[PDB]
Amino acid sequence: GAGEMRDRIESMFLESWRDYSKHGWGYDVYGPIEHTSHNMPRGNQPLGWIIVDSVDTLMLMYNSSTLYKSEFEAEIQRSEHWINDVLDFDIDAEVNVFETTIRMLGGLLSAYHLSDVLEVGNKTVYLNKAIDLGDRLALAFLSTQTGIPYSSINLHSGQAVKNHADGGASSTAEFTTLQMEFKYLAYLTGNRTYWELVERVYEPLYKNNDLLNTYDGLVPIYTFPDTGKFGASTIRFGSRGDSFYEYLLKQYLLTHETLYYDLYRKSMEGMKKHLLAQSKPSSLWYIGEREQGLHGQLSPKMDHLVCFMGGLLASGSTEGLSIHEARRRPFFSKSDWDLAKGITDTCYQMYKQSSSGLAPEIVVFNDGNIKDGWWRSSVGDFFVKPLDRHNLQRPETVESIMFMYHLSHDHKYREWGAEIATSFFENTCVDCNDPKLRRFTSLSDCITLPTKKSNNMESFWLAETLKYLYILFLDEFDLTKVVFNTEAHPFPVLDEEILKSQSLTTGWSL
Ligand SMILES: [Ca+2]
Repeated sequence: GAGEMRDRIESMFLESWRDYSKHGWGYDVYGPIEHTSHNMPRGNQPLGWIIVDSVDTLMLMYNSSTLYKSEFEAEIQRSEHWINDVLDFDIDAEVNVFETTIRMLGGLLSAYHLSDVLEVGNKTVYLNKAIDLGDRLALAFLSTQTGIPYSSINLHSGQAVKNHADGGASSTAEFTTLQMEFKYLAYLTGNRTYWELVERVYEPLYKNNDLLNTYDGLVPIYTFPDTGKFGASTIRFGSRGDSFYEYLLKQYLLTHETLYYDLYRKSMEGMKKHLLAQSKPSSLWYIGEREQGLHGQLSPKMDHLVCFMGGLLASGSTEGLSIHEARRRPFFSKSDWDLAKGITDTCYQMYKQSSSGLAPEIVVFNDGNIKDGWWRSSVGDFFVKPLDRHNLQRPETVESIMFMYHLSHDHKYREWGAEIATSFFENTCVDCNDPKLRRFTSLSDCITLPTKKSNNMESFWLAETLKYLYILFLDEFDLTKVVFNTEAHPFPVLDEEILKSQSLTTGWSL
């Protein structure tokens, strides 16, 4: 039953949360096995990495819990007071602009939103925190002439610093996955600067590289900030590439700016033409990589991160509408929808065909040219390299499953989600037979049985994985009124007329 699954997911969240609160409260990094923790900044000041990333999940569960509503409420209060009284972003330390924007700025914005629409807590606490952090992060856009930011920035001084490696090139997805956050902040503050700075990165990216014509909208993962030109690098929908595509569509869903939908469409058709393929022997659809330009060979290697594509494609085709209604709209893309189901199925198979029921960090699909020390899936559709056997509690597959269920209403997706939730429960638990001490942790190896545990709980286990599994089992969730940032922090769809009155419009074109 949905309500029961709800109780179980809330239970898992609380088991992880109670343990974290008891042993690593206020710390950025936490290891459940040994109950150890530390902060990321050299000076040891906290960034709120886990707390801020988890607040909105607490609010969502508080809103529908029937067994622990009171506990969730108290924890929201605990988190809010800490964010208001302890957390301080005036830190003399360099932080990754992308991660801090999607997790911290995004989490504060979604906490504000949910605090607002759910009337729980004090939304002002989160908004004020978001404005201050947003200002510290925004200084990154002043470093280059192109407007493309360097990878890191000092939260106290505002000094920017290039990527230590890759010849100093920035990761393409890292500066193209900041738009939802800064645009929503612009909307809440009426401050156009946030919007202008974040939209600026696209023109040099598209124009200086002849992106549409030469690359069919597919981006190499590295781009030099000073020139805006791509560096010799792999073209993949995995890490450093993935969210560039995500935010093209999501900006359109959030602000109604059609230019981004058009760009998204171009990239999607390019993806279908150069990266799409099917595995043997189940003919599972998968997106491959091109390490040597579009004219090079196609690699069947696929990061689990690519699995977010199921939900993205479904979202872009339906615009949040249940297919019943979407199928009759002019904007509905039959191709995107069929592929969304296909990719979600493939990603589910990465769990179903896994010895532990959990998909590893990276897999290599069987393209008929898999000819050593690799592990073969149950059906043989993919292999797992010895070095990619870990599982970091990633959400991308349950993410897509959630979208597919709410848009299609096909109960099969809830069955898939339940199986995966069960696999996480049984294969990542520590002190599995004691509800009072049970916790969940990452795996150094999810292929060997019993699985081998790693002493680390990712903030996204709480911010994303458990959140999406939870939403999957909510009977009511209108995907036309919300747009999730890349760390699963929900922002409301913005009113076009209000954006216009605030002079928040597309400041460039192509
Ligand atoms: Ca994401």
